[PDB]
Amino acid sequence: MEELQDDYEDMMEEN
Repeated sequence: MEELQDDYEDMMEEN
């Protein structure tokens, strides 16, 4: 329900 899941912090963003 959040965006921020579990193989996630804000450095999956780019590719």
